[PDB]
Amino acid sequence: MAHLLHIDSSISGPASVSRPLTARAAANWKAAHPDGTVTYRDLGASPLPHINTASALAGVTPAAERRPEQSAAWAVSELVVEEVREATTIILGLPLYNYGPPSSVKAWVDYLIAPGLSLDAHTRAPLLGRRELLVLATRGGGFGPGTPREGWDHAQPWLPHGLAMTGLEPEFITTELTLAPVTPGMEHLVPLAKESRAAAERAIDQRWVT
Amino acid sequence: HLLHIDSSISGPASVSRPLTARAAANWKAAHPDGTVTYRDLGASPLPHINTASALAGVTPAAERRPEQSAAWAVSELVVEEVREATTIILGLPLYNYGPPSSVKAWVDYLIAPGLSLDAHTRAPLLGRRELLVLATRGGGFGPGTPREGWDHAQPWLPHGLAMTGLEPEFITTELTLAPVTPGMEHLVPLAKESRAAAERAIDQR
Ligand SMILES: Cc1cc2nc3c(=O)[nH]c(=O)nc-3n(C[C@H](O)[C@H](O)[C@H](O)COP(=O)(O)O)c2cc1C
Ligand SMILES: Cc1cc2nc3c(=O)[nH]c(=O)nc-3n(C[C@H](O)[C@H](O)[C@H](O)COP(=O)(O)O)c2cc1C
Repeated sequence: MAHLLHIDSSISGPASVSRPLTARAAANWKAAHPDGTVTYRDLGASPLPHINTASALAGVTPAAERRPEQSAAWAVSELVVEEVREATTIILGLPLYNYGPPSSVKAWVDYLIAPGLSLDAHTRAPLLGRRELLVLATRGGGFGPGTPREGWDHAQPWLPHGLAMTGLEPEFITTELTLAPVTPGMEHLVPLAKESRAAAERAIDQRWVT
Repeated sequence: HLLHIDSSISGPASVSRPLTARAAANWKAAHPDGTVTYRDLGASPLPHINTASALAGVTPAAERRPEQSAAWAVSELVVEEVREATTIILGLPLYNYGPPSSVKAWVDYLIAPGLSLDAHTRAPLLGRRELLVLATRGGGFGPGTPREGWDHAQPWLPHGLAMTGLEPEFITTELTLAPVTPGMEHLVPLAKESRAAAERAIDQR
């Protein structure tokens, strides 16, 4: 049955570009899926803690012989995988911070890669396939082909490789040049920033409709 | 002075921790009477920057939220450790085709206007330092290999640090899973090749 996992990872608060875009997508989804319920996760406000030496390798250690930190980490993996298993659609906000994904999203994927939960512990067959993963990526500069920052995005090409074991295949709507309006010497690029946002908003408005 | 940074979560199984303690020893040889600051991001990671604690550098010191002041204190202490150093030794494992989340957060704290770069000119303030990065991959990411372009740790770090003026130099140990992983037993030669060629490059420095 139709179920939305709405994940935010922006740390910008009221200045966030990704939060309005994921709220827009989520309301567009709820209207296209009128019996659909929604689970919300804000990794921005409430990040999941880093996997540490004490809590790592829960997936290879049997339950009976885990340290109390590994069992805590395993409980976190059971929760984040369950949320994705229940979903037919996942909407993730993905800012580019220091030319990579938010640390919170990297740890969220660390928890999601869990043998027997997200992939078969024996066949290694993906267990979270046949699901929609819509990723609303925001970035401060321009990273398109024939820009000077081409190849500086290590979030957008990473996420499909980080998730590729689970059968989740992210589909990207990218808004760029979002630093242009707050950045001296980017005043010629403010029209492009507005156009990039409007194009993303169009793609979000036409999603799930004929 | 040397900053020795570990980010392994693999404990006694770690390939990177021995390689970094090797560098620390070879450095304490070539630079005797030098001090060492040790950082274990693996055991004791710096917490994620959150909505409450973010944007400390672009918010005036007076009108900062209490948690932004906490994050700024962490940034001051992190940048200090790199400023005090002449050589930086960092262990960079590849976990889920990226860096450890611990290292991504560590770089987030390090990118701080007025500490690692001038708040106004944005001129790098941590340049003219040695940054040696002992990268450890489980698989093989070389030209033609099926996982070519799946490393989002090594090609990322120079881009993430570029505002500070640190330029990482990589010694890459790959295929470290080959000898403990069935179906990759035909790559244990290259695994032993990689680790010794890496300990070789560590020795000649
Ligand atoms: C801590 C931080 C680091 C950033 N690093 C980069 C960067 O490396 N490259 C870039 O193009 N923009 C960078 N930006 C700009 C963001 O990518 C941009 O504001 C984007 O809209 C973030 O999404 P959000 O508005 O939902 O937080 C950074 C912003 C912050 C707050
Ligand atoms: C949680 C985890 C995830 C890993 N993900 C990858 C991966 O995406 N690609 C890969 O080639 N090896 C992967 N490996 C293998 C490690 O990169 C390899 O073990 C390396 O030695 C890590 O350094 P360390 O032993 O110091 O922790 C992973 C290992 C762990 C524990």
